[PDB]
Amino acid sequence: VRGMNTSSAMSAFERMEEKVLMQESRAQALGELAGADLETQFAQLEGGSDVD
Amino acid sequence: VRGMNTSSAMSAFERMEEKVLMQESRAQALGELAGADLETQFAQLEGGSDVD
Repeated sequence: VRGMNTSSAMSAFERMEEKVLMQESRAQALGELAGADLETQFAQLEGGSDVD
Repeated sequence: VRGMNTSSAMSAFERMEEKVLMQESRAQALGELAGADLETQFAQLEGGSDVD
């Protein structure tokens, strides 16, 4: 309850959150870097021209 | 009766009281440290809100 050194629930939460946060943030951040390209924003305008 | 060095009753009482006092006090004291958290006192208010 007080959280001795290897209290299985608390220790597991720590180890999972290390993976969980790093992976998810990497994917969002690298996804925004891959999506940063100006020509891709031009592809949204192109999709507008194409549908019209 | 006068309590010679290893008088079995008196010597046993000493050895038991060493365990008995230490263990029980540890459990009460560590239990008060585990119960010290303010959010647990908020859980009493939460139980009041929940029942009402």
